[PDB]
Amino acid sequence: VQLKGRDLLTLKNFTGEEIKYMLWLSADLKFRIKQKGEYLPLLQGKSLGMIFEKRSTRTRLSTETGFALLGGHPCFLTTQDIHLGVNESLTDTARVLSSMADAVLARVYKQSDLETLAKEASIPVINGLSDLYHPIQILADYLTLQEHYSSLKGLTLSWIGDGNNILHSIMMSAAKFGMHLQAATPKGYEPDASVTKLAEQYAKENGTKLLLTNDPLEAAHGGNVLITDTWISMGREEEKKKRLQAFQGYQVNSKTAKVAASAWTFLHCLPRKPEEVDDDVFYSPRSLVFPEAENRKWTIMAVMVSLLTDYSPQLQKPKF
Amino acid sequence: VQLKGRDLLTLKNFTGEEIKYMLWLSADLKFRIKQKGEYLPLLQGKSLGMIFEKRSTRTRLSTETGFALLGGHPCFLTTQDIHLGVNESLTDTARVLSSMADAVLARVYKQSDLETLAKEASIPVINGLSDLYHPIQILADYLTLQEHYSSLKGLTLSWIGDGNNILHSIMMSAAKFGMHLQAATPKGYEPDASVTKLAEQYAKENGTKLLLTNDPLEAAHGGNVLITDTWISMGREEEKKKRLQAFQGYQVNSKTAKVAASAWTFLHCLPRKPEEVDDDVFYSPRSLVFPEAENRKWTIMAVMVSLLTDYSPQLQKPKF
Amino acid sequence: VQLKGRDLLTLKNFTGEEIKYMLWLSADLKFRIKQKGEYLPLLQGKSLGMIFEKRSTRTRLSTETGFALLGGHPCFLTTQDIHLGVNESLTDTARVLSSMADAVLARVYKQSDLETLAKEASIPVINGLSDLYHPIQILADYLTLQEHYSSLKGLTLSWIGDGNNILHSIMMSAAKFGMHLQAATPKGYEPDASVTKLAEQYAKENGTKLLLTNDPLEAAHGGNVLITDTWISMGREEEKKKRLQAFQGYQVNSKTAKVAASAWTFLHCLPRKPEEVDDDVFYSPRSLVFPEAENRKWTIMAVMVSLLTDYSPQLQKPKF
Ligand SMILES: CCC[C@H](N)C(=O)O
Ligand SMILES: CCC[C@H](N)C(=O)O
Ligand SMILES: CCC[C@H](N)C(=O)O
Repeated sequence: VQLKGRDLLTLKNFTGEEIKYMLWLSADLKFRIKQKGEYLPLLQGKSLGMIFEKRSTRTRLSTETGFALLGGHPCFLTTQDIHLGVNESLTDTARVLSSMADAVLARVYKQSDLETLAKEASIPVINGLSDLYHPIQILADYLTLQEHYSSLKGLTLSWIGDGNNILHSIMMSAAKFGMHLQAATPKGYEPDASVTKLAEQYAKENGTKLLLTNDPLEAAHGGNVLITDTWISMGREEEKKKRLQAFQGYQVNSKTAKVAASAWTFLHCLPRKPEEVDDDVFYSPRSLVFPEAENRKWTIMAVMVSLLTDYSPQLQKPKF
Repeated sequence: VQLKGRDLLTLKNFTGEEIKYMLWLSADLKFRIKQKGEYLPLLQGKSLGMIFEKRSTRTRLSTETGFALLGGHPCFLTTQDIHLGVNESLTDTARVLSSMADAVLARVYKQSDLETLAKEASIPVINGLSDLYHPIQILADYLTLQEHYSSLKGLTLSWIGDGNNILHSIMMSAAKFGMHLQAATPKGYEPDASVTKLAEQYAKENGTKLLLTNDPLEAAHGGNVLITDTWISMGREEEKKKRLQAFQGYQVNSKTAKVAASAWTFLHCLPRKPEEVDDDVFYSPRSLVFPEAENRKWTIMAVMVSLLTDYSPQLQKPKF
Repeated sequence: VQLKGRDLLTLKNFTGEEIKYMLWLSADLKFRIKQKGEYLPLLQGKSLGMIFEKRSTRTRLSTETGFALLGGHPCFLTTQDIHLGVNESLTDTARVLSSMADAVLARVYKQSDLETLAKEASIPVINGLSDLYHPIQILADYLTLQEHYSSLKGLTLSWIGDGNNILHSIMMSAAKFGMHLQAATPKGYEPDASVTKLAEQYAKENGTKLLLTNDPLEAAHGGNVLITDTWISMGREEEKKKRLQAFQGYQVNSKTAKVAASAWTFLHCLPRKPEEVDDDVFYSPRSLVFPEAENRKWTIMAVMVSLLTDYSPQLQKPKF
């Protein structure tokens, strides 16, 4: 209902209804702007401090361009802070940003940094991507889906891959929408029960289904939208030179799609990586790989517009 | 007449009338904005993806500032793509840009990259400078000239220098305007007959004159505007340690200006380089070195406004 | 009264009345924008060329965001010029900038560069920070003060620290406002009498007081606002490994505050540096460390708006 000033570190602390709103706004903006083509200065007179711990181009591009499109001014900062060298405690740095940008999209290596960064700033902080989550992404993913099926009502998502931030986010959000989760990670990377125990709790209070395993073609069974993501995040070399060959046996391909439902569709946050998917799937007109990618922009805008304005979506809320 | 959505990779595939229009628009914008001083949000709500294979500051500055002046948002990308490292085929990268920026000004090392980049994107791509051409530059050059002589009607341009992208562009365009070309390159760097054969063809269907040689003071004979450009593009070291001493005997100076016509004027895309010109010429009030430089901005704007808007030039078309 | 087009290299050549105006405008903008919350496109259609000899993040952030907030377009340039490599004489470079940005905020290592850069450009040049001054900073400092005491009328400032650009600027300006200076630098770093001789002259024609010494707790005596700043600017290593231990005996702390007046307050341009101040002072609610920092933005805007517009401050001038 009201999101202005509410920083976004992860969907966990977010009522489905809230997330839904965002998506709505996203959809409002994408249409009102991309479809109807009008100019929306919602963000005129506002500045976004984008902190990038690691070169994350794509995200920026989208963000930058997005924040700008609404007439805002995206300010790009790399390691001028506690990312690379930094001589001051970010517990101060926040102050500055609190005075300069009126919102911060940060992409850091540790959630840890985020909460502090947030709790130490009179400015809403946005999880541009942490080691534990990636809200704004699934945010788009969902939007994308909703657009394709025109309802997230009760579709069952299918996760094939290692247990990273993404999957997590899904968990912290799939159920809120009323969607079914079907996770599948190698007996080595189950996601810290800390969260899963949570997802199962969300699923209970929503009536959604949830279950996970180590066998893919069992998570991508009745899957409406099967989702995957590289397991080789480049975390090491020894931890894949033979470690991620114990991770072998996943490489989502049509062999999977087959077991998948009929409505079946495919998601992935990019980039490519022939390791966990063949062109067969990835390029199948059933994969919303690119539209997913696109939406990142519309979502992030809405997100901002969400926390920086009193706006209010023109256009009837979509059916979720 | 209509240019919206038409990407610009080189004047080759461009009716003179079309180029003229651009110039016109340029002149419209420069006046309506720089002379009358009004603000023109033509580019409000639009974003430009500027890809720079190599640090090309000047060009950017102009572009950036230009695209911005019209209320657009220039997005600056370096090697986050298939310029330096890149893990994905640009045949996809284009997709992203097609979704993010609604136009791309790229400055690459190979035309090759450009066409593909263009043919693989629902977005107009602009030759920010390739190894084979440099449209937007001569574009300004021309504008500059037109301004100085108030007509390109039938002046004869004089080329003294190696046969690079620039000269090429001129070729692919001088005649369209009805101007005479007088090229002069060392018996080592004649421009691949592939293009010249073309220029001679354009000259035939326009009635313009065209001829080239290896003797400068013979190309800069009746020359109205003599144009030159560094031969030392920094392509090598061995290919100039003695190779470009076989290129000796050009260094355009007043000795040239003398043989030049009376209306005579001087062009050069910068930067300095005492190798192919003395301050005598370069700084002569007859050299439009700087105004040339300036125009880059007005032209590029028009170019954008050309492909991104339905605008329509207020102010009577200039006499070309 | 009129400042448009007047470049700002240092408060020296600036009537107090002029500086005051700026501050006023600053205060006008901060209020009209930050307090009343309206959007002010004063800088729409204008571009700022920001040259940074050395990575100066903070300053930029503020500037960038500021110039943008007023609807201007900040253009960020690093060493694409005579900062690092540069192949052309800046005496030309200026020309370009004169054609691209319609104003330049430069942060260089030598004043020297600035005057030339300025005298060679039909564009106002702004001292983003030189080795000799730092106008825009004290500019904020003053603003900050004025806000806290609601008058600079006749307070006595207290300088404890080495004799750098900052102190200088204060000197070149404190008296113009009618404030008392009380400098204190180690018997090794008195500021070149060249300037001090000047400050004493300004103090004479204003009736303000001025005196300096090498004993801190003697400059921060009746001090209303005591100001300090790191002595370790990182100029060397040998020049501090034992050289700035001969600089020992300053480290402004409450022991100082005590001798300070009652109205007493504390200033510092950041960053931290436990060498010349303990958290005791620095974090005392009597320190305007952060507000100082913030103001940098409002001031710089006003500065720009000052030299780029005919604006005119809505809201009664503050009492100085
Ligand atoms: C309207 C923006 C206000 C914000 N505190 C700023 O930094 O300017
Ligand atoms: C009006 C801009 C639309 C463009 N497809 C975009 O990336 O937003
Ligand atoms: C209104 C801006 C004019 C400036 N000479 C420019 O570079 O465009």
